Amino acid sequence: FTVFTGGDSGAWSILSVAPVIGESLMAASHLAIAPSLSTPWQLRGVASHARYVERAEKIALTSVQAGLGRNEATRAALIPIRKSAAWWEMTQDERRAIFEDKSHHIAASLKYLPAIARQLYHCRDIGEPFDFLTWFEYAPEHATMFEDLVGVLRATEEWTYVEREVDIRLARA
Ligand code: HEM
Repeated sequence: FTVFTGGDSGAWSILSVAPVIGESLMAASHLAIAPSLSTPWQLRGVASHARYVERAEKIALTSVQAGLGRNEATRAALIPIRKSAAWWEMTQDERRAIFEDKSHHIAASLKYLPAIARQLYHCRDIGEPFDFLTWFEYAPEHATMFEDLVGVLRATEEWTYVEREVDIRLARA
C-alpha cells in the first residue's frame, strides 16, 4: 500500500488542487507519500501487475521510460480517477479495445517519454473512492507538455468512462 496524504508535511508542496469531473478534494499545503501495511484527505493504492500491456508494448515502454526520483524532475502531478460501472461491467477484450485500439492510450503517449515519468496505483479492489491513483514526475520545463498530454487523453473514448477525477499539482519541497 502506498498512502498519499494531503496535509501539513511531506516531500511535496501542493501547487494546486482543481476539480475535473465530479467531487474535488479539500485544499492542503503538502503531500506526503509513504508505504503502509494497512487530515484534509488521504488516499491509498497499490502498484500492481499489468492489466492491458502486451509484451511488445512493455518492450517499447521500458526502452524509453524514466524512473521516479530524478534530480531534475522537481514537479509532479497526482490524478485520482474513478471509472463508471459501465466500464467495469465490460469484458476484458472490450476494455482493451477502447483503452488501446480506439484511445491509443499507450501508442499516443510514448512520445512524452522520457520527459514524463509515471507510476500507476490501483485501489478499486480495496474500497477506495477512486479506482486509480496516477502519479507523474517531470522537470518544470515539461509541465506544458504534461498538461498537453493530459488534455489529449481526456479527449479519448476511454475518458468518456471517467466519472470522478481531480487535478493535483506538486512542486518538490
Ligand atoms: C506519461 C505517459 C503515459 C504512459 C506512457 C501511460 C501508459 C500507460 C500504460 C502502459 C497503462 C496500462 C498499465 C496496465 O497494463 O495495466 C496505463 C494505464 C493507465 N493510465 Fe496511463 N499512461 C500515461 C499517462 C497517463 C496520464 C497523464 C493519465 C491520467 C491523466 C493516465 C492514466 C492512466 C489510467 C487511469 C490507467 C489505468 C487504465 C485502466 O486500467 O483502466 N496515464 N498508462
